[PDB]
Amino acid sequence: GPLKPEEHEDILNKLLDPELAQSERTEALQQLRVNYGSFVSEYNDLTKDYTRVNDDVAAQQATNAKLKARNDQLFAEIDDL
Amino acid sequence: GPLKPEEHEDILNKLLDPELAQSERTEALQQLRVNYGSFVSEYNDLTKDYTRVNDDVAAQQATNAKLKARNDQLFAEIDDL
Repeated sequence: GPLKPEEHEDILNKLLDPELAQSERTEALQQLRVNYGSFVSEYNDLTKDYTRVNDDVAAQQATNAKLKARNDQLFAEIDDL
Repeated sequence: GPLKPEEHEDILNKLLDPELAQSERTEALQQLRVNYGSFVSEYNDLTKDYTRVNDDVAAQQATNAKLKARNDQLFAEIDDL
């Protein structure tokens, strides 16, 4: 996945020096470019699963509300019979 | 919040030019460094709440089974009477 913070800092270090070869400047920039995209995507992956799980919670809260209702209904239908 | 992809790209565009003023180069590398930390932190914020919610899922399943069991024992003593 995405670069570790020390790997990213390393690239930023190479880029500090103007004396750096052009094939290596563009190569380091491309690593940053591609890495940024990777990071956005990984954040999307987690967002997607977070969305799924918050929907499970909500749907289960409603399902448990329905069962709590039927349990109070059957608790009242016990004094009668 | 972390830089948008187009703002990040823009910084990479500036840094491609070897003639760029050293004052602006270090300012640009700074923005990248700081932004990288901000992004790790945003991802951490989301990981934290995701963890919390996955524990809410488990606790919702447990409450469900705790209601479905009491729903069984009440339905069963509707046969006794």
